[PDB]
Amino acid sequence: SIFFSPLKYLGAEQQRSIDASRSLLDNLIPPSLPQYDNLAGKLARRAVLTSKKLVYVWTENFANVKGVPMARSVPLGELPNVDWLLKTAGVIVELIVNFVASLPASAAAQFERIAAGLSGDLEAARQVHEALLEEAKNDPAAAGSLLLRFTELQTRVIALLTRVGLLVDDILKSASNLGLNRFRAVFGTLRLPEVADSFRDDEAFAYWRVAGPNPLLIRRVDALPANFPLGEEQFRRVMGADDSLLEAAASRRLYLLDYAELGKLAPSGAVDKLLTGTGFAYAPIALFALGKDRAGLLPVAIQCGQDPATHPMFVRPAESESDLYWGWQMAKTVVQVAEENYHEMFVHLAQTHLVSEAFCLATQRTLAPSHPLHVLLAPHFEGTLFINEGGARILLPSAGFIDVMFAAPIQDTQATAGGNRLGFDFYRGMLPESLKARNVDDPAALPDYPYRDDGLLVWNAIRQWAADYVAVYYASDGDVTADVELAAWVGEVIGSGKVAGFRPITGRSQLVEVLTMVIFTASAQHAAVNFPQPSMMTYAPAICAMSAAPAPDSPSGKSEADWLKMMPPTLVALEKVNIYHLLGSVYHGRLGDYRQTGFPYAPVFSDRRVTASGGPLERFQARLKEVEATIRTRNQARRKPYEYLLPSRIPASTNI
Ligand SMILES: CCCCCC/C=C\CCCCCCCCCC(=O)OC[C@H](COP(=O)(O)OCCN)OC(=O)CCC/C=C/CCCCCCCC
Ligand SMILES: [Fe+2]
Ligand SMILES: [Mg+2]
Repeated sequence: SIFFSPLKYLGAEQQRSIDASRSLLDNLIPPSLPQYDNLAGKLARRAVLTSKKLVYVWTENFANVKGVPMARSVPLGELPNVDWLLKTAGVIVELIVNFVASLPASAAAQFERIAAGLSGDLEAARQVHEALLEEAKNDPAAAGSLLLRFTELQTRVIALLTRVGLLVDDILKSASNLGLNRFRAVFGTLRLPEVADSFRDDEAFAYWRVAGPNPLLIRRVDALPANFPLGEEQFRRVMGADDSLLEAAASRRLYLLDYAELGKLAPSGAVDKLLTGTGFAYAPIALFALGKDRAGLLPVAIQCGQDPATHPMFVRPAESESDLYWGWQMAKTVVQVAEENYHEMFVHLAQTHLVSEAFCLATQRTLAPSHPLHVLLAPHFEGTLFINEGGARILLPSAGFIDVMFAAPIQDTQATAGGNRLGFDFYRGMLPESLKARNVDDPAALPDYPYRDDGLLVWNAIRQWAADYVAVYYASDGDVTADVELAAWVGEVIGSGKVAGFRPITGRSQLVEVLTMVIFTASAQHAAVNFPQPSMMTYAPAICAMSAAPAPDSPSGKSEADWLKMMPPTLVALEKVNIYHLLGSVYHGRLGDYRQTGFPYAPVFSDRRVTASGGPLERFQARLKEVEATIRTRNQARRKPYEYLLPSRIPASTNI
C-alpha cells in the first residue's frame, strides 16, 4: 500500500537522528510562561503537551516495583546519549575482564574470547568518539552534520551494551557453579577500599553516621526511648566516671540510630534461599555519644532489635576486655547490615531515584518545552527514566542482584522500598527540615558532620539560583497562580506521581523552595548517597545487607569464629564488589554546567536574561566554584576527606 511508504525505510536510528536535530531547533525558541505566550504559541504548546502524553505514560504496575509511579516505557529521546553509554560500557567491560581473569582458566574459557572482543569493540568506539570530536573542533561550521555520526556511534554502543547484557546473563546462569581472604579475592585486580583497613575501629564505625552513605538517620536524643533500657552504670563504663546520661543529654552529646522503619527488610527470623543459604537482617537501636570536647562520636551501646525483652544490651568494651570483644564486633556488624538495607532501599532507591522518576514524568507531560521551568528542570532528569527501568528490570527480579545481596524475600524487599517511596514527605524531606527535625542542625552541638555542612552550601547555592531564575519569569505571586501549566504539573505530582506532602503552589517563595528540593534531590542528594558505594560498600566484612548468622545472643564469650559465621557467602561478595563499583563509577553531567551532555554540548539556556555576563546562571556557577574551594579547605582540616558534595563531583541528574 502507498500508505506503507513512510514505514518502508524508517528505523530507530533515523528516528533518533531526527529527534536529536529537532531538539537543537526547539532549544532556540525563547521561553515563556503560558499566560505571556501569544495565541499561536499557546496552541502549539498545548498540542505538543497532548502528544507528549502519548509517549510519557504513568503506570503503577511496572515489573518488580508494583505501586510505584513509573514510566510505562522509556521514550526514544530518553535513551542515554553516547557519552554515558561509553563510560558505562567501559566500566562494565573492565569489571567483566577483571572477573573472568580471576576464574580458573577452565571456567574462564567460556567467557574470555567474548570479553576480549567486547573490549576491542569498546576501544574502537572510543577512538571513533575522539576522532569525531577532533573533526568538530577542526571544522566547527560543519559540526551540525557530525550529529548524525554521533547518532550512528550511539547505535553501535547500544549494540555493544546489548551484547554485554547477554554475556552477564550467561555468567549469572552459571553463578553457583562459578577466614576473610575470600573477601579480598573477589576484588581481583581492584584495590580494596580504605574502609577495609579501618572497619574494626569504633571511631570509624561511628563516623559512618555523619560522613557515610546514609547521613540521614542519626538524631539527637534527650531521653532514651522506653525500648532502649540503658542504665547509668553502663553509660559511665564507656564514657567515664564523671559523665552521665543526664549530663550528656542536657549538653546535646547523645545521638541515636533507630532502624524501626526497616519493617520487613529486617525479617523476623532466618530467611532460607537456594542461591545464598540462610540469611538474617535486623532493625537495631544504637546509641552514640560525643566526648565533652566534641572531637568525635563514639558508639556506646547497641541493642540488636526493637524489643529489649529478646535483645540484650551490648555495651562498648575496654581494650583489655577480651571476653567482650567479639560480641561487640558482632553487634556492630548487625548495625552495618541494617545500614545497607536502609541506605540502599530507602535513602538511595526510594528517596532519590524513585522520587526523581515522578518529577521527570510530570515535567515532560505538563510543562511545555517552551516553559522556562521545563528548560530549567529537564537537564536534571537526563537518563533518569532509563536508569530506573534498569533498576526495576535488572536489579529487582527473583534471583537478581538485590535478591542475592539483601536478606529479605525479594517480594518483601520490593514492597518495603515501594512503601517507603510512597510515604516519603516532600517538605519534611528537604535538607534543612531534615536537619531540624533530627536536632543535628547546630554545628556547636555536633561539629563534625560533613554531609550537613557541605550539603547546606550546595542547597543554599541552588536556592539562590532558583530565586534568581524564578525572578526572571515570575514578577509576582499572581504570575505563579496564573500559570496553568505549573498548576497542571502540581496536579500530576500529587495525583499520578503520588508524592506525599506535595501541595498547591501559591507564591514565588514556595515555588523557589519546591524547585530547590527537586534540583537538589536529582543532583547533590543522589551524589551524596550514590558515590560512596565504591569506596565504602564494596568490601563485605565492613558492610553487607545480609548476615549468614543470627545476632549475637550474648555480650560475653564470643570468638573470632562466631563473628566469621556472620560473613556472607562468596556469591554475595562477588555481586557486591561489581555492582557497587559500577554504580559509583559513572559521572555523567555536572551541576551548574547547563550544557547538553551529548554532542554538540549546546547551552541549555538561550534567554539572554539568564545567560548574561554576571547574570543568574553565572552567579550560580561562580558560587559553586566558591563552595568547591570551601570544601577543599575543610577537607585539609578533617580527619578524613569528605568529597561527595564537591560540585565538581555532583552530576546534574540521577543517571546511575
Ligand atoms: C544493589 C542496590 C542498588 C539500589 C539502587 C538501584 C538504583 C538504580 C541502578 C540501576 C542500575 C541498572 C543495572 C544496569 C546498569 C548498567 C547500564 C545499562 O543500561 O546496562 C545495559 C546492559 C544491557 O541491558 P539489557 O536489558 O539488554 O540486558 C540486561 C541483562 N539481561 O545491561 C547489563 O549489562 C547488566 C549489567 C549488570 C551489572 C553487572 C556488573 C558488572 C559485571 C561483572 C561480572 C558479574 C559478576 C557476578
Ligand atoms: Fe544511583
Ligand atoms: Mg532480632
